[PDB]
This record gives sequence, C-alpha cells and structure tokens, in this order.
Amino acid sequence: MLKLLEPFDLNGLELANRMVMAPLTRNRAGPRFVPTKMNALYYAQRSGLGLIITEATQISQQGMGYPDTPGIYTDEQVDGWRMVTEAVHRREGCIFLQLWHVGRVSHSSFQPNGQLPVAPSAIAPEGEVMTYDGIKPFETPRALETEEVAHIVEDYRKAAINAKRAGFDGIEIHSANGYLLHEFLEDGTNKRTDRYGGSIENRARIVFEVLDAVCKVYPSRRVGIRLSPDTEFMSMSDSDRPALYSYLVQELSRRELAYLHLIEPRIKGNVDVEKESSLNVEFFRPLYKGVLITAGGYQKETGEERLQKQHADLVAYGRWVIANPDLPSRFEQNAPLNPYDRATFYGGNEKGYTDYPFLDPRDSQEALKEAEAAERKWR
Ligand SMILES: Cc1cc2nc3c(=O)[nH]c(=O)nc-3n(C[C@H](O)[C@H](O)[C@H](O)COP(=O)(O)O)c2cc1C
Repeated sequence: MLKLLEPFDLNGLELANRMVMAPLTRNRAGPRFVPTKMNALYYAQRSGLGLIITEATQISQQGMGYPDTPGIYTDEQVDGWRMVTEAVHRREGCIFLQLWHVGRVSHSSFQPNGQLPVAPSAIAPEGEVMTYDGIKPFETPRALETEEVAHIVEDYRKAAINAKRAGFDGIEIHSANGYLLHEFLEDGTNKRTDRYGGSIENRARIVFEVLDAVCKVYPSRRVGIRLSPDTEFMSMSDSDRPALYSYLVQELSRRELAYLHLIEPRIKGNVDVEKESSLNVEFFRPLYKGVLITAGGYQKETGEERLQKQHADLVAYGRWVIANPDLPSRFEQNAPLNPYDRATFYGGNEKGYTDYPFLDPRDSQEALKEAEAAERKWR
C-alpha cells in the first residue's frame, strides 16, 4: 500500500515502481574508462528499482574530472556499456545513462595534452582536487570561446548516439552539482558577455542547445535532465535562484521531456547539509507539468509523503541504493536497511559495491547469472 511501490508508466516505459536509483559516481571503470562485467553485476543487482540512472558518464576526456569514471565517447566504451544494459534488461529493468561534462571541476592532469579544464569563465572553484599523483589545488580553468560551445553541444549529441547504440532506454543531462552546464546557468560562475552570458535566457541557452541536439537522437520523452536549484557544492552561487530556476523549469515543461530530476537543497553534492531553503520540489511542482523526480535525503516515510501529497511522481534514492540493491523489497516488507559505508563509495572493487546482501539470495543469483550471460554475449 506504499505509493512508492506502485507501477508507473513513463510514457511507454513500464516501471516496476516509483523508486529510482539516483546517479552515483563509483570510480570503478576498467582501462580506458570502459565498463566491466563487475559494473554490469552492480547495475543488474539494482534492477528492481523502477528506473536506474547510471553514474555520471563523461562525454569526452575533456569532460572528466575524477579517476576511473566511465565514458561514452569511444566504441570500446559503448561495448562495455552493452553488458550493463543487457543485464539490466534481462532482469526487466529500465536504465538511463547520465551524460556528463565536469567543466571546471577537473585538473589538467586528466585533460588531453595537459590542457586546462574548460568553463564558461576563468574562475577556479575553491579547494582541492584528487589527481593521479594525489591531491592538488584547483587551477583557474580556461574560458570557452563562443565558437567552442557548439562543439561541446555536438559532443553531447555524439554521446547520445553512443548511448542509444549501447542500448540505454534514455539519457539524463547532468545540469547540476557545479559541473559545466550548472556553471553556465549561475551568474556566480558565468561572467560571459556573449550570447551565453548576461540574461537568464542567455545563461540557460547552452542547456537548451544541448537538449535540442540530443533530441535529434532520442525522442524528447526519453531525455531527462537533472538540476540542483539551491546548492553551494563546488562553489556555486547565483544572484537570483528563484527567478533562474522558475524560468528554466517553466521552459523545460514545454519541452515534453521524459522528466525533470530535482535535488533537494538539503544535499550538498554527496553529503547531508544543514540548510534552510524554499527551492525544493514543492516549489517546482506548480511550474512543471511532466514527470517529476525528487531526490536527496529521503527515507521510506519522507519519500512516500512526497508521492502521497503529489509533490513528485518518482523518488530517487542514492546512498540507500548503494547499500540495498533490493531497496523496494525492503520497503515493502518493512525490513531493516543495510547501512551504507562511505569509505567504499569511491574507487576499489567488489567490496562495498556488489557485496551488500539481499533479502532473497535468488535475487543475487539472478543478477550474477545475467551479468555472466551479458559478458558472454558481448565478449
Ligand atoms: C557517492 C556518491 C556519488 C554520486 N554521484 C553522482 C553522480 O554521478 N551524478 C549525480 O547527478 N549525482 C551524484 N551523486 C548525488 C546523488 O545522486 C544524490 O543526489 C545524493 O546522494 C543524495 O541522495 P540520497 O540521500 O538518496 O543519497 C552522488 C552521491 C554520492 C553519495
């Protein structure tokens, strides 16, 4: 009798329930940023979530900023993702690839030919960044030329082509948490004077140019987008977030997208934060007429409330799904939740990744069987 467990129709995609695996960077790609059988197992284990949004996946080496995240810009990478989508689909799951460009949240040691990370404007984020040779201060990034934006937009279009060939049901545009697109959206990071800076509609321009390009590949009802309307993560700031996101969301609503994915302000990227704000999903339900996914800090009870009060249509869980591959079944049965271990969120191997237990061992067996079958299919 939990609305969390009610099947949901996503414009032809028959989701098993109203719960979503939030996108989660795990830094466990194989060589050349290629997904592995072990990654296929991880997603196959979590196929019981109604919808699985993959970890952020860079559209280019220029768009990477952390070790061993997977890409979607080479055929080798596509072939690795094929194991993932095959195993998820053999378990009757649904999976969207999250397309990524870290913008200024990178280091030249990740970049082709030691180039600086690129950004709307040359403003470094505060603090330090993990590199192949340890922690380092951020560099001032290079501000993109006007004629380079169309080239980054085209990288998204090519990424969407590769996502479709890899067998993803859809794609999610990462426009949150301080990365390239979010940097363009906020006037604290966007100081451009050309047609991508200045007015609210110029700073949003790159998001709409990305959406136009990827909707030449997928139908718009298979394209989602993720926003963080009020976060300080990675040095973000903007002088009028209400007017920024109300506009952006109202314009997103007329685009007939798969969904809008909003992060609650009580999350600062990957951690909980003490924070008062009125730019939460309650505020954006009015302005968006499509499918609305709410994310960040939810438990069973608080997620159920959002659905019951119709403040959202779907609820995304991140850290709990890291630790509970069968989170819907645990909610349904009022079962204890495995605690999540932050120490193994990032990097490493099966430990803290595929070795969290199920309520039903046949669930683990079936995920292993499909991961192994998927590897044999796409050897
Ligand atoms: C370890 C970790 C990795 C994450 N990676 C991503 C990511 O790749 N893309 C993204 O949009 N959000 C990412 N997030 C943010 C989550 O999607 C989610 O918004 C956040 O964990 C809060 O939701 P929760 O309380 O259900 O965990 C990550 C969060 C964590 C903790």
